Amino acid sequence: KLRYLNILKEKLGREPTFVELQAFSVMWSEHCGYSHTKKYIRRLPKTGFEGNAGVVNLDDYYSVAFKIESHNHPSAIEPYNGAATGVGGIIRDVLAMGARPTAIFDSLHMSRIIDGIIEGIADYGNSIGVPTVGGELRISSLYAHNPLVNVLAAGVVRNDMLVDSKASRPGQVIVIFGGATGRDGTKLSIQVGDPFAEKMLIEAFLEMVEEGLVEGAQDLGAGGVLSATSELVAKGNLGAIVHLDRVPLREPDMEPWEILISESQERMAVVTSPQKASRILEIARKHLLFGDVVAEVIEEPVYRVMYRNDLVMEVPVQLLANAPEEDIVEYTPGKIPEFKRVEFEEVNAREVFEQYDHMVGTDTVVPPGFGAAVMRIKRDGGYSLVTHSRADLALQDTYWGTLIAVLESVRKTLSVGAEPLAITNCVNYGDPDVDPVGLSAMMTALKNACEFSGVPVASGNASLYNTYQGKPIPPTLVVGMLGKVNPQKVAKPKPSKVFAVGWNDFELEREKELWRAIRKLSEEGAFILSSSQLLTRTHVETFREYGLKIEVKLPEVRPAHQMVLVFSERTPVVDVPVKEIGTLSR
Ligand SMILES: [Cl-]
Repeated sequence: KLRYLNILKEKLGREPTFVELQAFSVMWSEHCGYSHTKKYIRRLPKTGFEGNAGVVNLDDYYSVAFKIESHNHPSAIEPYNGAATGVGGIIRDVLAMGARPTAIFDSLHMSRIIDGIIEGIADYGNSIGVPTVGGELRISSLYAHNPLVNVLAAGVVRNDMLVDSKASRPGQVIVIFGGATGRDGTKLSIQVGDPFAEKMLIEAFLEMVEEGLVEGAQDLGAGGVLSATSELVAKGNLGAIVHLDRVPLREPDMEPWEILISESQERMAVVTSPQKASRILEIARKHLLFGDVVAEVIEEPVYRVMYRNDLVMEVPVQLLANAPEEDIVEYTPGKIPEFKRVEFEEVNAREVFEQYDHMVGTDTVVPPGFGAAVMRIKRDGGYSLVTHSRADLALQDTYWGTLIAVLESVRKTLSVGAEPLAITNCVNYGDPDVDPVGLSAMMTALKNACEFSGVPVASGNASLYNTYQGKPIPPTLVVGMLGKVNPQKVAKPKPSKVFAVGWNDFELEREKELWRAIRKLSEEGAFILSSSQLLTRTHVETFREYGLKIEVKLPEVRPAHQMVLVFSERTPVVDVPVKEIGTLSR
């Protein structure tokens, strides 16, 4: 950071003040500034045509707002609060895009079932009234001191009511509303989320939106007021004057820097016209929340922080918003290596959560235990959500392991009859200074798999420096794929014959032929499982919900394969290999 401090100093052309030291230590942290990934992110094919990240057109009438976020570091320190607060943060993120958060999909990676993590997510999810539609849960001792908590949230928003994630013109104002601001953010880095407040924050924000009051928005998370306001105006090439004496407080004797940087939970930034502001506060008050007009959007691209008439801070806004950028490494993929089988156990999400009185996937077209969460929006309209990763492969080869994870997310989406629309991604990695090439290999694999598949990146998250005594975690890119599907066309499991369709090993040049085979068979109403292990206990237990028994002879499969299980009355006719292996009956 001494390097960064020297950059800051050159840019300001003087010693930074106490407040600038605090402000930049947040904004230029890897968590906020993305110094090691920004360049890699610029090389990702992204969803242009969408005027905000995370929001993807579905049928011209509805979009889906979705994003995945990590909460690894808090969760290692306090599993329960870390996980619960993780859920609360990603809900606010989706909300800010203008969507009623309506679906949660968890991606958990741990040495063990950490009760506090499963319970923190369950309890919070139960209290906010937002359903868990699925979970990917992987168990490996390689994760013992660094559990990964990735949470994906989604919701539907009218195309005629999208919320911008920027300020738009000088003279707009910014309202901060929701929970009051305390001294929040080792145990000092843990915050206590409360779902009851966030539940009121959802209703109040959606009410504001409906009235036409929200002209832009951003959730408060890391960095608090500073992050939200600097970024709103930085994205619109504007400035802000922030009046800290106006933030509603929970502890009155806070110093201005403490108000600026507090990471108190359940807060929202709303950009509006100054004449709409008293109605916004009217609504927040009605919903038992705290609110005030806090910043003025200005034309000069300066970030000026006030406490009453006291200048707290003034810097160029684009200095805060653009952390120093670390050079990329050019990564060159060699041949696909042979993979070993590495011990990663899968846990049934529905089984694990059921113990904390928490349902998974109840309002879905088909159970997510079969591989993808399918949601009904209208009679002939819906979407799908898939969360997938292959850290067991990325361990051995980071590029190919990562690329396959993406390709397999496509298989899963096609398997329910859905067409891939977009990816949200969570990069979970160790130390990029120690190991630059691993990060490079991940980012390039994401870049090339998006290219190979035609599926763009909509949103994402990077969590770096996941280590214990310098031992890095397995490089884990969590892929969350959005797909489009007619729920009327989704196959349910039926008494049928089972076939292994494809090849027991992997060659990139035949993946698209498998996809074409899945598509064809899906169009004809076949039920299709696509899983690394081919068939799992989760599959078996899910079939029992339908009163069905599987008796199969599974083909021997490599750690990376190009096979799926197709359930149909008669033999699949496809330009891919087909072997009859058993039955599904009763
Ligand atoms: Cl710094």
